[PDB]
Amino acid sequence: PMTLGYWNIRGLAHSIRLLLEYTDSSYEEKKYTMGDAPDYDRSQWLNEKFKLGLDFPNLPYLIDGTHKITQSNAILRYIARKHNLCGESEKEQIREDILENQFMDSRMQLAKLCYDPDFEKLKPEYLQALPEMLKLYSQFLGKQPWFLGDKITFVDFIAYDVLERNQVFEPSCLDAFPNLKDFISRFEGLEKISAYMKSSRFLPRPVFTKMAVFGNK
Amino acid sequence: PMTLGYWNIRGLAHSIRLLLEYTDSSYEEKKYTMGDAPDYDRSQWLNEKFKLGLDFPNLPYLIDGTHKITQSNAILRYIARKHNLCGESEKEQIREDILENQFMDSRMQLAKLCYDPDFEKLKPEYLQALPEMLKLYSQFLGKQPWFLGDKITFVDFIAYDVLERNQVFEPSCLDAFPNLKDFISRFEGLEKISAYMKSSRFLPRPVFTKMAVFGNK
Repeated sequence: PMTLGYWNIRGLAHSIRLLLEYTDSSYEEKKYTMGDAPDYDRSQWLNEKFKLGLDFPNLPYLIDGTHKITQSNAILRYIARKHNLCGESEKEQIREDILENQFMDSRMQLAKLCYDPDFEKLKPEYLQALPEMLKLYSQFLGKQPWFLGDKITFVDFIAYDVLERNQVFEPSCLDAFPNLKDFISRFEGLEKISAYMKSSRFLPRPVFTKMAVFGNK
Repeated sequence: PMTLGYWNIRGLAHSIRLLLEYTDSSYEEKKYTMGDAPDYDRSQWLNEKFKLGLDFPNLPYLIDGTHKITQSNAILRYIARKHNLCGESEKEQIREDILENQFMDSRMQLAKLCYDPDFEKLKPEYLQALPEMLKLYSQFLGKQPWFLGDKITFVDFIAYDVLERNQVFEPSCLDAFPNLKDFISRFEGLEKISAYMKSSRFLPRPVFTKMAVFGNK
């Protein structure tokens, strides 16, 4: 089985866990915990960061035999490649490349107003930019069931993670774009996705923990 | 010819300009200027941001006929794909994916201590992390002429941009890793790269301009 390492938190490993579940990949999780109290002891990770054989140690990581991969996007692409979950035509590849990078940008904007102390100040402004962000994704998705067209590919797992995270942030924003809301619902309704979400394995630690004021769980 | 749009600054378009030059691609540049004084008027871009037909308007952008691409990594991959500048085996693809994402992370750390007001405070700390960052890249490159092996691919253009930018930041750091220094020199010595760097087209606006204290040019 493969070993997926990440913090005992949702964060960047969410889309990966979902893809592993979807592809029925055999895997085990190495979870690292952070210091509960104000002294966020990250020593559980720091103690073995340079002892895993990773070229560029980081979380999350994926160990698959001789293959040891870091960088969330590289991990998703690695698994996707093994299961026909990639764009095929030049048009689809251009699209997945733009989307992969665009979603990371959106994720970072939210991550910013999460691991921040004065969240109260910036929230109302992020909410002002959110409609534009969502509108562009809605425009793009259009009438397609998935981001690249009629078939599910790795970018849909990233898309689901960031769109769903905003749904929890402020659900009325997704309501304005039923296109996106239905996408979220269509993804969650996938046979293996539902199974996992009902299983006791699903819930690790919702949102960005106490370390990040947004979703201190 | 293709149209490359970006600010009249080095920034994210550097690796792209270099790749276009390397591949002898016919192209023209649409440059946007920012407000010189403390009122950084970005209106030249803002005025046509939503009138270019870009799905996710942003800078830089590349218009190639019916193809309009945003996100720097997607742009590089687009051009590279047309010129055999991609990893071929599964091993090379895994490597380019990790590197592409790793270099972006390194770039962001530097960009951070650039568009910052109190640069004076953080510089000495960034310098403390720099050796670890460089060491990992040196370890990886090893004895290969290029990051993926014996042939040049798109990740080398990204690699050059971030490693060279650090060379200018604090050159003695690169001195500690002759592996990286020679790479920088081998890249600059490429026939079409040298030509461009001697030409009057090279110098746009070095570093992150007055907007970013690091390289106010």
